[PDB]
Amino acid sequence: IVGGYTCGANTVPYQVSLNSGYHFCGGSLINSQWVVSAAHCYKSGIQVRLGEDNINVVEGNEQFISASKSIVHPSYNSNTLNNDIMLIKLKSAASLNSRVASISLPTSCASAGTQCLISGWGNTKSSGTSYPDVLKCLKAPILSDSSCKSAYPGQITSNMFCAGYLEGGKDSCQGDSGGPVVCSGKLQGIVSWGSGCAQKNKPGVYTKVCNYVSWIKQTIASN
Ligand SMILES: Cc1ncc(CO)c(CO)c1O
Ligand SMILES: [Ca+2]
Ligand SMILES: [Cl-]
Ligand SMILES: [Cl-]
Repeated sequence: IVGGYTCGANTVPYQVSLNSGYHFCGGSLINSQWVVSAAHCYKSGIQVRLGEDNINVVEGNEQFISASKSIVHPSYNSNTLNNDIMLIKLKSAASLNSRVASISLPTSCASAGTQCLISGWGNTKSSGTSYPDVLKCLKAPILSDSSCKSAYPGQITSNMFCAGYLEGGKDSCQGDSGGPVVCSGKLQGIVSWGSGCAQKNKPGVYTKVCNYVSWIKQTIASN
């Protein structure tokens, strides 16, 4: 997160770190056995780390659980990042608590104007590179579909929304990928992509989770 704040230990109990020897992506716990992330975060031998603040220190609220199964969306296009969503089953259920907790799925899509919390261990600088150990937060509004398409011509499908500030300065960034965009207690977004970080007229692009609920529910019901 660029130009955000330190969330605070466990203040976002649904944030997970995807770990393959190292944090490489964010994720969101949606029940005791499943995480939602970005498809472009797919790789094998993932361990899900829940209850994390400092990802480089064991501080006492962690649960480390290996992924048993990953499922990229059937229609994921790695080239356009269309349908950038993925579900990961945990090898055992997480012990759900105040600091480790699922975030609800949307019943409807959110609108332009809605305030949302984006979070992740990604790079904190818009130029140059600095990775935080503790989780970083950003409050950002969903931007209109027309301004999103205008910022990114020929790239914004119906499965993406922009969130952030057109002035720049505040955005998600490298390492936030697959992480939560939570709006009014509901997971509305997954950190998908952007042109750099916090650049003017170049806000973050998010997977529109409301388009995927049916698939998420149907999938978790049979796996
Ligand atoms: C803005 C932005 N830029 C680049 C990346 C690379 O994944 C991400 C997520 O990893 C991101 O959110
Ligand atoms: Ca830790
Ligand atoms: Cl519009
Ligand atoms: Cl267009």
